[PDB]
Amino acid sequence: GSRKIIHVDMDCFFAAVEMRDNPALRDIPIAIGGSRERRGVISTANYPARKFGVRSAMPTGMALKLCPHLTLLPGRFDAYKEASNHIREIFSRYTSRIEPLSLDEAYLDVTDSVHCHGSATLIAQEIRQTIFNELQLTASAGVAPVKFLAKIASDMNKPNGQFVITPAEVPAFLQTLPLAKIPGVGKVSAAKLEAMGLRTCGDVQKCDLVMLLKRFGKFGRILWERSQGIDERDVNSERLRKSVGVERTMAEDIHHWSECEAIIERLYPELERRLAKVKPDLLIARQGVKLKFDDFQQTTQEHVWPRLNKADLIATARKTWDERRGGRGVRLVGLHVTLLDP
DNA sequence: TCTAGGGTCCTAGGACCC
DNA sequence: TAGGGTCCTAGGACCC
Ligand SMILES: *P([O])(=O)(O[C][C]1O[C](N2[C]=C([C])C(=O)[N]C2=O)[C][C]1[O])OP([O])(=O)OP([O])([O])=O
Ligand SMILES: [Mg+2]
Ligand SMILES: [Mg+2]
Repeated sequence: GSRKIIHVDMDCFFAAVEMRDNPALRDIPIAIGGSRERRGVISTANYPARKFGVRSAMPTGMALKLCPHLTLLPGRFDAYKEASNHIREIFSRYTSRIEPLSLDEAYLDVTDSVHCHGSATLIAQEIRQTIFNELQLTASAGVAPVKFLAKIASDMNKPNGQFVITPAEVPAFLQTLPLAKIPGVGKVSAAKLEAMGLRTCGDVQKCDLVMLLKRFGKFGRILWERSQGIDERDVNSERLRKSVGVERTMAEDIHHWSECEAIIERLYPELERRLAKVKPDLLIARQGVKLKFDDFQQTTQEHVWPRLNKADLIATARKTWDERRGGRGVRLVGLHVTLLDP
């Protein structure tokens, strides 16, 4: 009953698009991200910038101290969305079992596939080659019997490469696999796991499921299963977006409600436009607001509400501003909508 | 260095129902 | 008849 799962992942996706579209950026350190003045972070960087330590999620002021010649780009999301549509059409030439996880990556289930003599290895190579031939961007891939191993595999021969894990190879692969490599095990969980002596899947194999369930709940079960190589999650091609949000961080903290209302007045048209692309009548389940203060604490209040409404969002922002706030600067204002269930 | 914006999923207490 | 299920809501880890 061994499945064949491919995970395909574009290399340096936004930066790779900006280099294709402007080859002057091919050989200098570049990153997509907000300026230091706009208090931004790096969305991604190309390999010349990564050499300096530039990474996604790094504050832009840190990126520039590492890499003073970093060229900073604002990002062209329609160009990225166009590349995404194109690689997803390429995936559809091989299977309809496609679960996109973001613009630039997807799981493919090729168990029942007829192409390339049923070789998942060869299908993944053909997909990478087609992507390069038709988009002039490179992709990496991972092939494994389950989702999470395929996703780990696609990182191991990046860029422009792939890696295959057979069922025979899974135990040796797991034995020394750090837990932080498992998708869903982040910094906070890895630090709690490390503090109790659990660093690798090998360690977690030496653990009692009951203990893990008590200490971590349902996450304890996922940890126990992943460390065994167990991941029965099916490739699901039917997922749908559940929310849409629009938020902005100010270049300077705001301290007056008039400044906050001004911001919302700019955010609301953007939220209406994006909602209307997917729900023309603007009918929704909930709407709400988000404030983030200068001490980085963040609050949201949302409520049942039938149709996107600018004044109610203003009124709700005003309550949050008056109430849970307390004289701090505000760095971010956001609007949010929960979509009607399908 | 000084910390984004797009999202998904889980948890947990109280309201509400039976 | 003392408790079980199910929304509502806020927060936060985590993902790209
Ligand atoms: P990935 O595959 O992790 O992200 C794809 C693109 O999403 C954007 N993005 C990513 C991260 C991790 C983030 O924190 N913020 C983002 O905005 C930019 C990404 O390009 O990232 P990648 O393709 O760039 O890097 P590699 O080559 O390692 O896959
Ligand atoms: Mg990528
Ligand atoms: Mg990706």
